Amino acid sequence: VTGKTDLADTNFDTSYTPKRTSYKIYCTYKNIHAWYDAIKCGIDAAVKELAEKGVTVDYEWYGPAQPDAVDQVNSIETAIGQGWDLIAVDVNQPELTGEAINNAVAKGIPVAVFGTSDVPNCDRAFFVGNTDPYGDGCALAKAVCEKMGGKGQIAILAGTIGALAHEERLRGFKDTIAKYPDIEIVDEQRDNDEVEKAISITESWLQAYPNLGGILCNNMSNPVGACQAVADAGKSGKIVIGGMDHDLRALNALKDGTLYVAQVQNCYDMGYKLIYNAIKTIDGEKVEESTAVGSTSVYAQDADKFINMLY
Repeated sequence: VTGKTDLADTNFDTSYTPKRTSYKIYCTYKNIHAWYDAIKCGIDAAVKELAEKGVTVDYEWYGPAQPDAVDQVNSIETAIGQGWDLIAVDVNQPELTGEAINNAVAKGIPVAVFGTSDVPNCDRAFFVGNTDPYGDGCALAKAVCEKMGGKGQIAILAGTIGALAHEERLRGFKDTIAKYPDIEIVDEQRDNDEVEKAISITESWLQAYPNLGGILCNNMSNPVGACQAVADAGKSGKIVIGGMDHDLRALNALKDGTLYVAQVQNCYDMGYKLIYNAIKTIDGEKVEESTAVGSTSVYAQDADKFINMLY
């Protein structure tokens, strides 16, 4: 990912003059994944604009190879004493990280939260990100259920056990499917955000459920794997697949018909607006406490537009 989408705000006020000429921001996010590359695009755009105004923003971009709730706490505690003006967090475990945030705030360092979900019950100054993973799950599930004519069998790739946004999307899937009583959810399995596991899960489902009619995929990786397995079995377009996020393989699968709908989030503004609001916070200025970046459903007719803008 090198650009943004049409979701990004075109009317965001950046006229405020920062009360310093230099700022240092430590970013710590749940785990390495291509998804975060789309946020980093917004960060790098804000730093450029602020460099033209004689303002130098330096930042570190840290995430572990695999998610580790304690590592995230440790990353916050250790950054406190390293001379950062603000700590930006994409959250692993809200309760554990909340307390780590409060410790950083108590010791004089403001904290921003960004990305997939907010920690509203902690002393973070502001949030920029998706305020509604449940709704994203509902959007995908409604689209797939309606495309299936409100009847048939759906299987659910459910991602990583206990991951907040995965679990909220999954709750949205099920609450929505419940509104179509002629649809049966035959199974749900945890791919753990691994493409190969999503492939193997889907392969098993194609054997076990000859009548499978739809698959819902709650993270950026599992639509890739569902589409690959469905295409390899010759079932592209005959099983209705809906998934999260913007992997180029998923967006290309929209064009070829294997994927029906992708739910793309405004990752760019998560990073772009994080920087500008961080500065207002470091300076003591007020800023919107919760900025919702938004998301939208992308079908085949919008695939090329999103591919071109993101890649």
